Amino acid sequence: ASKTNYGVSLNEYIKLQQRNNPSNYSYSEFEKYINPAKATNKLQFLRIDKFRSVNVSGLSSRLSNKGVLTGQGQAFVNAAKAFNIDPIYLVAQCLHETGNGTSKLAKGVTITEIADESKPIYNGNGQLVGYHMIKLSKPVTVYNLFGIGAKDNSSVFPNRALILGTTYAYNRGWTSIENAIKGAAEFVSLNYVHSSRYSQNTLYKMRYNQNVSNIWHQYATTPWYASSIADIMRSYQDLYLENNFTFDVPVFAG
Repeated sequence: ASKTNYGVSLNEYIKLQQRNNPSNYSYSEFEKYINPAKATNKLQFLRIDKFRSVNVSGLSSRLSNKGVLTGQGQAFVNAAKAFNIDPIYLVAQCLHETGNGTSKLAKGVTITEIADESKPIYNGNGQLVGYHMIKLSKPVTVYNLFGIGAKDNSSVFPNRALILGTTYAYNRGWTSIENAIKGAAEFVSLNYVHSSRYSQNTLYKMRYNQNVSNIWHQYATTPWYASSIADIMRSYQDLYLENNFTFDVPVFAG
């Protein structure tokens, strides 16, 4: 495996994660997933910034009971190929984010309006509660696997994420599962995996940025995120049709 320097000690890196994470997790939780000596699944270190051939029909068959993602081997491989990323990684990441194809935004929402976010509506009280809406000419089903655009809800605006997530998906033309899988591939490719700025081209790097100054740019906040996706990948790993697996592992300064 290639070696990517993290430039601080393992201890200091864990502490940096813990203090900067918007949620609170324990040192020991972080240590267990950050320490590469404790990894039991090497697929979190797989270089995923290249397409690898897979058995498409085998993948479709394996995606047996996966909600909206059921049997969608072709759409996954097509998206992976178009974006030069690993299709098993993409499958796994989508299965995770959508709860095996069952999340509301992933399953398809058939909408009749979208938000104009440039026209917010506030409480007499200073709180955001709505936007001016735009009525669609006819109902349109939109899909959004990762909830891109789906910003935070509040007590006085409980459906903000649903409204903005479906709006974004409409505005990006994610009106079929095939397009939404392409949109997902594009998101991770351009922002993480094939970013020349960020170079976050393994699952572990996506979660745990190798540049300490860039630790705000990380895909998720759960300590176990990269491990979780790798475990899903392992369920599909026999479907590869090639053998050119290269790995990249973190190196800490003590």
